[PDB]
Amino acid sequence: MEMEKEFEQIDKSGSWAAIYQDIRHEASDFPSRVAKLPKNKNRNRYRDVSPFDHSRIKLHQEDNDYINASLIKMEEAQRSYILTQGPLPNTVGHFWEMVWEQKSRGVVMLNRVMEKGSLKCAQYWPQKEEKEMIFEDTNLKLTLISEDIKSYYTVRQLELENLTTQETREILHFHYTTWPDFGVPESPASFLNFLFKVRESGSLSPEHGPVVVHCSAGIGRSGTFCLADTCLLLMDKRKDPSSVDIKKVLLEMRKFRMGLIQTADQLRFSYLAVIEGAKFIM
Ligand SMILES: CCNC(=O)Nc1cc(C)on1
Repeated sequence: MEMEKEFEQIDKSGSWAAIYQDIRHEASDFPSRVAKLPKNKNRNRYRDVSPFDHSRIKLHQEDNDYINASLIKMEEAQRSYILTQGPLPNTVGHFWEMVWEQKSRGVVMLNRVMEKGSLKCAQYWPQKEEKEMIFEDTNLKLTLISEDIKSYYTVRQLELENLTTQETREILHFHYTTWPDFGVPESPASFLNFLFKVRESGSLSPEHGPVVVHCSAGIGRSGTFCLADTCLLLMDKRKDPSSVDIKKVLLEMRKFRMGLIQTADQLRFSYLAVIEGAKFIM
């Protein structure tokens, strides 16, 4: 079926939970043996969210190459994304090592450091220009260059220096700051505006490594971001845009990381975002 009328049909019939459970039943199951090794317990935020072995990002290190991060490679859309958990106190150096080694231009953050009164990720970037951060375990230096605070999101320019080689690179930090503590946004307008700002920066384009996107676990809000982006790109590429099937795209993405889209409300919000977005593109 088309999307917008499939949407109203699920609303009128109140069957979002059944649609979402079907997706959960059909989703791929691949091994995640490296994630579960005892030496990696303090590298995982949640025991039930792990990268598959076949798609995990490897650190370029011989001691321990493990990070909780997955490469999502969308062949028809010609887009790739790295989805990862919010960094932990003992993985902030690994996080920036990955950014460096994978040649990423942008980092997309969809959570606040504290939500619901608890810490959802480490404070992994510097908040003042004159107070830079040094990651001694991976030999990197990170400096805040500029910060632009808007009503729904903040954009930061950062400099990452590899202290071994003295090479430097400019990284863009796109921080969506207004996702509510509970539920999903009432309108997709600010989330779509944010997606378009990431696109306009070059951070999603083939001349760079894959964008790094995270929330707390790296599957819920993060899944919503890449699902909406890929569906809108396919609608521009194909002769028949109404052939784009959001459930099929989601199942393809779940071949590369488990659990993408965590609730039936997140599924409905993803439909809404693609529907509204497709009208603005034209
Ligand atoms: C339908 C032909 N035009 C476009 O698709 N325009 C755009 C704008 C953005 C953004 O994506 N497509």
